[PDB]
Amino acid sequence: PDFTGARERFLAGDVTIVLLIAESHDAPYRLANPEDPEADLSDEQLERALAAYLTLVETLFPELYAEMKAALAAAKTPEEKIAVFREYNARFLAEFDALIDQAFARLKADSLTLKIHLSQGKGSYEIIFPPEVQADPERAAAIEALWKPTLDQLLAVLQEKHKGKPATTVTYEISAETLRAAVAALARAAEAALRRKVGSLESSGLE
Amino acid sequence: PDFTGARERFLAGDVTIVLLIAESHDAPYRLANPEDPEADLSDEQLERALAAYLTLVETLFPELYAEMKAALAAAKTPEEKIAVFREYNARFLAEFDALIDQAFARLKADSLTLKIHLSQGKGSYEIIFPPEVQADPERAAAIEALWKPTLDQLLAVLQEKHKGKPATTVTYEISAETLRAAVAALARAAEAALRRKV
Repeated sequence: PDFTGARERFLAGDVTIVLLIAESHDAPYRLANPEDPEADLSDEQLERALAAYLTLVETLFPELYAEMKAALAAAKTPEEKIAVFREYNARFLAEFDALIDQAFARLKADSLTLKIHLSQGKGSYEIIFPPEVQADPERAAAIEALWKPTLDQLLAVLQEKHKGKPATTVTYEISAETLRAAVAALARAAEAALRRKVGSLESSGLE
Repeated sequence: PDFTGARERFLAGDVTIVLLIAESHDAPYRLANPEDPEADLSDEQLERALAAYLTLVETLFPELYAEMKAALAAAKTPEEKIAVFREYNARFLAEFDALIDQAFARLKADSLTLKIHLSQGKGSYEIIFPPEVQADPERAAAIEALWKPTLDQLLAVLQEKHKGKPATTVTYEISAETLRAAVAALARAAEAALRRKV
């Protein structure tokens, strides 16, 4: 997958860039209790969410991520490193509050539904617009154009994930709220993965 | 008023989230006799308090909030409704006590002052630091960075509230003391509203 220009696509309304990173990592984000991710995910799933989260924060907050990477190098105790991480995690969540609202204001559509269809051969995608965008085909075209490169990358990723499997239909309900909820979930899981690594004989990491 | 990760940010020190909820409901919280909130507010402000309070419990303790919503629904006599409320209210006040302790452990500043300045046009804010953190520009910048997003939303809310008004300056005294007292004020007012409603 390719992430050149992710932030600008995201700001312009390509909120779906987010999904790509998650799926390019097979991360969990739509949890039953996205307040105890530790309660439901194996070491592998937690690490996978951690991977997707770290890629995403590098992509949306490169200066912030750079800053945290610096402090993290400076720290020496694994305790100092987890505390550094938690400190910048809250920063990331705040900045994301700003970026989400900006993106959706540019979309001029409060919610969309994205359906990915996977079968034996090539899949398809279907963007379900609300009545305000049903009544405005110009925007509808703009949204479709904006998402198309990343949406195609996403279909490829999902199809390689379901090789030789029965016909599956994924529905993503895309709104400001849901994007915020997913990012909070990956963040919780990322910290959980980190705490597990530090308490162990894997107390070393650079992720 | 919608966040990502409000709990995590609050634990990291973003106590200003609390103020946000309050103002975005125009809830009353610095009361004269905060032992008889019924005595000092009409039905409408008490309702604003109950609204803002429930927002707070859902935002910082979503699991607590769900548990209590279920229990309160299951109760059928209004007396039992008040009782479910009092129980989960004491649980919430405890959980918040712990939340405040960690928040301020990350702040490392035993009290702060926040000034919101509103004018004909756009406002500003100024965080008055205590002297040890005034002498600590790294701590200062970090607190300001973490708080800034919430501060911007709050300024927006206040600016819409003081539209077309003469230059006004709001000051918030922010400490574990003051936060605990405000949320307790909300709890008693919320119960008063509930006692009315059921």
